[PDB]
Amino acid sequence: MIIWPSYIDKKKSRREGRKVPEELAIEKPSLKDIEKALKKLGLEPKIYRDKRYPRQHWEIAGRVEVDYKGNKLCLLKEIAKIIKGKN
RNA sequence: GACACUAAGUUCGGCAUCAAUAUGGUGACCUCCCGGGAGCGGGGGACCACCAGGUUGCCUAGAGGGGUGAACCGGCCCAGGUCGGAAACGGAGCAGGUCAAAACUCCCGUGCUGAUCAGUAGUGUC
Ligand code: MMC
Ligand SMILES: [Mg+2]
Ligand SMILES: [Mg+2]
Ligand SMILES: [Mg+2]
Ligand SMILES: [Mg+2]
Ligand SMILES: [Mg+2]
Ligand SMILES: [Mg+2]
Ligand SMILES: [Mg+2]
Ligand SMILES: [Mg+2]
Ligand SMILES: [Mg+2]
Ligand SMILES: [Mg+2]
Ligand SMILES: [Mg+2]
Ligand SMILES: [Mg+2]
Ligand SMILES: [Mg+2]
Ligand SMILES: [Mg+2]
Ligand SMILES: [Mg+2]
Ligand SMILES: [Mg+2]
Ligand SMILES: [Mg+2]
Ligand SMILES: [Mg+2]
Ligand SMILES: [Mg+2]
Ligand SMILES: [Mg+2]
Ligand SMILES: [Mg+2]
Ligand SMILES: [Mg+2]
Ligand SMILES: [Mg+2]
Ligand SMILES: [Mg+2]
Repeated sequence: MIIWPSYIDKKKSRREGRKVPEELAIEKPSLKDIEKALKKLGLEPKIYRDKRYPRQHWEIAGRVEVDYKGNKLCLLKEIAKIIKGKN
């Protein structure tokens, strides 16, 4: 499973990446936040710093990868909820 | 005879060339879900344009015909580059073309109004 950071960015529109609802989208998603949340779910992430979402080719913001096999969306919503449980 | 008004009859300008509303199609921006290995695929929501269009009736007045570039926004095609991919291909945006539409123009038609002619049509006036 491939998790492009754009999938959870609150600053990005739907057509620009966002796969997660507005109420769950994260302010500044980072590969660590995604790696940490994924590790909190008992999974094993794999960060790839050099790789760019085609909808933002100019921007080199990595991408993580996990073996997970469930609802990609569910997983994403869940990693969004983890990232904010204490301001 | 004379003067009015009521049309119309010339001769030249000035302009206008529907408004108000349902249903349907398409499309950007936005939003939500379902699906997929990545790029992506699919369905819904709202809104605002536009193309079709049933109904309704006032504004000096189930109706047209061309055209152009180009404030801006959009379709479509399609480079180079670039990104995802083993590849097929898919993406973000440009240059390029192209269409639609904003817009502005020309034409025909129907009229309104201004002046100019003459003064026949009709009831008035003295
Ligand atoms: C993991 Hg949902
Ligand atoms: Mg909301
Ligand atoms: Mg943070
Ligand atoms: Mg789609
Ligand atoms: Mg129009
Ligand atoms: Mg028609
Ligand atoms: Mg009718
Ligand atoms: Mg009028
Ligand atoms: Mg009228
Ligand atoms: Mg009149
Ligand atoms: Mg009709
Ligand atoms: Mg655009
Ligand atoms: Mg190319
Ligand atoms: Mg191209
Ligand atoms: Mg093809
Ligand atoms: Mg494209
Ligand atoms: Mg262009
Ligand atoms: Mg050119
Ligand atoms: Mg041309
Ligand atoms: Mg037009
Ligand atoms: Mg003019
Ligand atoms: Mg004109
Ligand atoms: Mg008059
Ligand atoms: Mg007058
Ligand atoms: Mg009498």
